[PDB]
Amino acid sequence: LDKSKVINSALELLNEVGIEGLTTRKLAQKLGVEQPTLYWHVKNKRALLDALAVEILARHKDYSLPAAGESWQSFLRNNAMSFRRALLRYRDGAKVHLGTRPDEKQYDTVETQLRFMTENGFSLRDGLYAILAVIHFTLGAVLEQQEHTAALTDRPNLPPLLREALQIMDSDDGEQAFLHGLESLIRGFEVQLTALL
Amino acid sequence: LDKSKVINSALELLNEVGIEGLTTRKLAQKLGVEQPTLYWHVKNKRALLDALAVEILARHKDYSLPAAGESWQSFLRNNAMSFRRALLRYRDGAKVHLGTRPDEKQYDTVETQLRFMTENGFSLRDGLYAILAVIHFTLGAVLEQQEHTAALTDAPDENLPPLLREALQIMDSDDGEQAFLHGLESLIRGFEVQLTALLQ
Ligand SMILES: Cc1c2c(c(O)c3c(O)cccc13)C(=O)[C@]1(O)C(=O)C(C(N)=O)=C(O)C[C@@H]1C2
Ligand SMILES: Cc1c2c(c(O)c3c(O)cccc13)C(=O)[C@]1(O)C(=O)C(C(N)=O)=C(O)C[C@@H]1C2
Ligand SMILES: [Mg+2]
Ligand SMILES: [Mg+2]
Repeated sequence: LDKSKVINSALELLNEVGIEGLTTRKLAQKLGVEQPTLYWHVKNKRALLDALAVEILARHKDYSLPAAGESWQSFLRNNAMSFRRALLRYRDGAKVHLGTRPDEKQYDTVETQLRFMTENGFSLRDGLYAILAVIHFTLGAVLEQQEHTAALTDRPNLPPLLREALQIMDSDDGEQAFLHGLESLIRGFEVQLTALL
Repeated sequence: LDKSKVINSALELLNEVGIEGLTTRKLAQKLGVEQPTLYWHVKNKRALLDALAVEILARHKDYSLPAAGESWQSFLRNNAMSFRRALLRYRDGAKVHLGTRPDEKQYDTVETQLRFMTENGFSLRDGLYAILAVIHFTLGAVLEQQEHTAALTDAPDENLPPLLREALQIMDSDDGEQAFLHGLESLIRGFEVQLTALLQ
């Protein structure tokens, strides 16, 4: 009857109806309380969504900080893949994350990641841009995957390249395509960092 | 009614009520026709969104094919920039695009795009993965842009640590375009290194 139990109902509802159907009204029903009483703990849908994003990563993003000795390349790769896996746990998990900014509970992690970059030859700006590029790529890759599978519920002799392309994409959940683009980002950051020197 | 009529009012309604608010019931109302009349044009919201996605690129994605003698680098950069502009045109445009596949009317262009990549020494697979990476990154950047601004009215926390404070300062300084162009160019430089790694 608090803030934490809103969150655990709201995760269940999200999986059931998705982000669109996750309303203040519907969550109150599922909890069996009035709408203003959810407010004491989860103000509105934005605050609720913000809380859900944080909880999803807290539970299911099991890599955030570099290990002793770890390259920034490896740090970026593991962070991106872990974030992807976490977004994929819940339905519309990536939609939930869109437009959120770091929460008070994540500040020390995020700061350590930013510091790490600056310690590995990046300017704060460039270290940040690299991280945001990895985050944006992961968000779009997952949101495309998540939405395409959803859309097959409703949607019903090809050119040789496109036919081959489609077979390649349908081979898995997008993972190999993801890992390729992720490495390309990393390889590009490396070139840029070497360039500057 | 006919196709352009349905499409023009759908796009207008998208700007009015956004993707969540958009319903075939409200489009029929707006068009002044009964439900089954529209049904035979758009069977549901998923069909409507598909039709909108295609139309938005048809009208506002001004670049798709490379000029004679244009580099693959430039081709990728130009497709992304143009894709982003088309997505920025209408409310929730990046959300409308999500999940779709190329339409039969886009097949000829896509095949030409894939072949061009193979003509520059990409395997079909790696050319595909390059194009998808640029698309995905562009969607995510745009969606993050369209969504953070959206939630603006829903004071900077005094407990913000310094790199994070400054980082958030850096991000707000513009509409996301600087970060987007840096990310796009990182992708392109990485494709280059990879293509060179193999083609050596
Ligand atoms: C480093 C940084 C990240 C994120 C940001 O939003 C940032 C931002 O808005 C400004 C400056 C830096 C940011 C994330 O959203 C992120 O997904 C995140 O929060 C967590 C995490 N909580 O573990 C990550 O591990 C990766 C990402 C790091
Ligand atoms: C090659 C390919 C593209 C796209 C896809 O969605 C694909 C997909 O979902 C599966 C397999 C291949 C895809 C696009 O969305 C894209 O933005 C597009 O359609 C157009 C375009 N219409 O001009 C492009 O110019 C580039 C992109 C090509
Ligand atoms: Mg984020
Ligand atoms: Mg697409």
